[PDB]
Amino acid sequence: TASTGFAELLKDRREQVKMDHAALASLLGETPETVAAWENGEGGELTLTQLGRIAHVLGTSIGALTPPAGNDLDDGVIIQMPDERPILKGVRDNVDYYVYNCLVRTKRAPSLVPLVVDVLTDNPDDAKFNSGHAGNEFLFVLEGEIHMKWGDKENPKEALLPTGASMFVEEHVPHAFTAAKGTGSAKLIAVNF
Amino acid sequence: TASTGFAELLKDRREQVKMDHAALASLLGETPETVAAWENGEGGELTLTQLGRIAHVLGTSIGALTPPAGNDLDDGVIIQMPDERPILKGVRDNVDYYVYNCLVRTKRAPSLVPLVVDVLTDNPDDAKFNSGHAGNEFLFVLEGEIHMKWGDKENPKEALLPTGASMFVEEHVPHAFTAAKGTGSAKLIAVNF
Amino acid sequence: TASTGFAELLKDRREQVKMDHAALASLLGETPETVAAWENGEGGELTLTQLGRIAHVLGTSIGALTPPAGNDLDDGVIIQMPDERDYYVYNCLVRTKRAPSLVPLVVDVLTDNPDDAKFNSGHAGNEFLFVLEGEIHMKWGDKENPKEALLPTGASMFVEEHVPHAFTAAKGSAKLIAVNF
Amino acid sequence: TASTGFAELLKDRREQVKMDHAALASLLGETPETVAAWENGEGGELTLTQLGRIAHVLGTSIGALTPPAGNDLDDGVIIQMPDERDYYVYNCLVRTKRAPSLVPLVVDVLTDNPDDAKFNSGHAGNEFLFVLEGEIHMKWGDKENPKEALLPTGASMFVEEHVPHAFTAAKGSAKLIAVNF
Ligand SMILES: C[C@H](O)CP(=O)(O)O
Ligand SMILES: C[C@H](O)CP(=O)(O)O
Ligand SMILES: C[C@H](O)CP(=O)(O)O
Ligand SMILES: C[C@H](O)CP(=O)(O)O
Ligand SMILES: [Co+2]
Ligand SMILES: [Co+2]
Ligand SMILES: [Co+2]
Ligand SMILES: [Co+2]
Repeated sequence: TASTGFAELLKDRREQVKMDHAALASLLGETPETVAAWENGEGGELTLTQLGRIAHVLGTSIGALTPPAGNDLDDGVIIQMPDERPILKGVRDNVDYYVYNCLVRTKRAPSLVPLVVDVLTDNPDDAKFNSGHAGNEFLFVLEGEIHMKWGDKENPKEALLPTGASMFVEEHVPHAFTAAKGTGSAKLIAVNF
Repeated sequence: TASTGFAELLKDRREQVKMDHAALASLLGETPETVAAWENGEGGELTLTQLGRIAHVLGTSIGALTPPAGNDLDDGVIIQMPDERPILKGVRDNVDYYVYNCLVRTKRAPSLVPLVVDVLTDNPDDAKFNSGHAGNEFLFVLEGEIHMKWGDKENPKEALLPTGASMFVEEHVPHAFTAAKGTGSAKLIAVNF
Repeated sequence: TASTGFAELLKDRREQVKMDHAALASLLGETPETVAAWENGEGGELTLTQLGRIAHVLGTSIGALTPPAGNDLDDGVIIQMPDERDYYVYNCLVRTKRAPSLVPLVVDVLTDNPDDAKFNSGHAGNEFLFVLEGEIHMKWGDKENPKEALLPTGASMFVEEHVPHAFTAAKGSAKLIAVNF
Repeated sequence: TASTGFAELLKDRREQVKMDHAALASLLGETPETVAAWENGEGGELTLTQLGRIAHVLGTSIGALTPPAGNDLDDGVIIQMPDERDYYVYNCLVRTKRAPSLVPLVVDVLTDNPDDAKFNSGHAGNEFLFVLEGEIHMKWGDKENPKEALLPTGASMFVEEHVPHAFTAAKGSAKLIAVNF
């Protein structure tokens, strides 16, 4: 359907710029038949580079010519059981820092990246910061006690947060977490959106 | 600042429609001085109804004339301790159904409404549905085992979800929750966004 | 109505943040009956300041509690006859609440001395232009060191949002159609 | 470049979903080195189908992994001279990648028999119009039972997105400026 989506979106864009197969084909160094094939779903082999030229000549982006992420929901819902959970190691400028246990996601809300994060180190003094990431993030301390740092890593804002505490971090705001000094480990829920 | 915001936004809108104090004032049955006062932050007493007429004559909405929600963050962050948590009773077409324990919120992301929801009843047979609400919702089973129902309440999709399970519910999708038959009670995290 | 839209949006928002009439009332120096009344369309007299207070305690903006501009279209269309509409003379063309940012005009440039051009501070929204008659001397960017261009009849241009600009006829009047969107 | 924008967006997305090169490679029948190469700008040869597969396993769309149209503006502006541009004759006016939806035209309506009007199926985007010359007979809505209007020179109109329409000169040619945005 990437090719099918491109077929329909290609036709539409060309129509809105008032071009006919021949008009577009010449600007691209192709034959009007080749263009017809694309609008016929035969554009599956076009390369990223060709898509760029096509987008350029059409005065728009590749995104505008490709379909949305799609629907992976069962009647508007999708669930994830506990064992289906994927795991990824979080080595911050290398030392084991977090453990990312991924929760359910969906192509209907791409920016939603929920996670159960195991905070490994318990020494605030060696907290490893972020640069800040695109997107807001809601957090909840699931277990243990967390020691959070944010803002300027050279002189950051801080907070001791026990179980049940919730937080909100605005996009691009640098942040770092560790368990409270000496408590060994902690766990929080992180929902990026 | 609602009045200050309106002052600046009023000036801007009037400018974009090419009107001068007198032009606008006449269309409104006011004096150009009165308009000047509004653009001077003296519009604090205007009623909702007057704001509507003003918006109408300006060919736009009241929202376009009022400032954004505002910033309540401390360097891009806001936290909420466990005891600061507000509680609200959830009586579904009246019988105690849920208990809403509100988590942190922010005017920088108004649609974010996180919550620890106590699912009170444990009899799926008398699950009380929603009509579906505006907005997506991410869920996580915090404790116990949940019995979820969604879609057509007359013949719904269902799922037994143990601790750790996570779910996603698309906007307007009707849904209902109860603890698993006989398990007494359950608890989940609900993040509306 | 501003009062009916506010009534439904206020109710959606309250419910959205799990607040009952009582809870909300406690935050605004009002009784739950008053709150319920607003949700019944009786909030029409609320002041801007009060609305600001209401949006605040609900953690949102006034705009989120007020209805959109509205619909002034006839089955999707709205028309304006030519009769129903010192640097410039703005002859305002058709407008609509279904697209507030659309502000089309036929502008008369009465001046023709480029060095006497007066820049605007730049404005929100993009702007398409078309030289309808005469020649135009366009200036944009920084007024102290601006880019310039001579535009003849038939010429079309686009100036991006917030980019300051100025117009005059070419040295020694001009008419153009400008469309903000 | 499409390959450089894809390189950074692909990397942001992978990191955003907590995936390392190895994890992503395992999902696309590629080695982690190949993945790292794409993030080094070497994905230029990837096919549309492959891109579709990449967006899929990353739970998003191709558009989210590809750069925006780009910037063809001169300090915020772009100009078009009058020379650089059977129902209609479209004389395309200035366009720009900073606002793809903007498609201004000077349209020549060569026909003048309203009952021979041919509706379009409606198109995305709003459209402002201005009768530049002659008289126009406008039709819109359902082609089987459409609304109609006689528009004289100077008249301006707005047709909302997806509303089907048709134009011809008044019974017994016309020229107008149309702006899609
Ligand atoms: C909790 C943290 O926000 C996890 P990160 O976004 O830094 O990977
Ligand atoms: C968990 C449920 O989603 C709580 P509701 O949105 O129905 O109030
Ligand atoms: C007049 C101002 O100086 C510029 P405009 O409002 O035409 O964009
Ligand atoms: C020509 C088509 O029939 C209508 P347009 O593309 O001018 O909107
Ligand atoms: Co983070
Ligand atoms: Co819900
Ligand atoms: Co302007
Ligand atoms: Co059209």
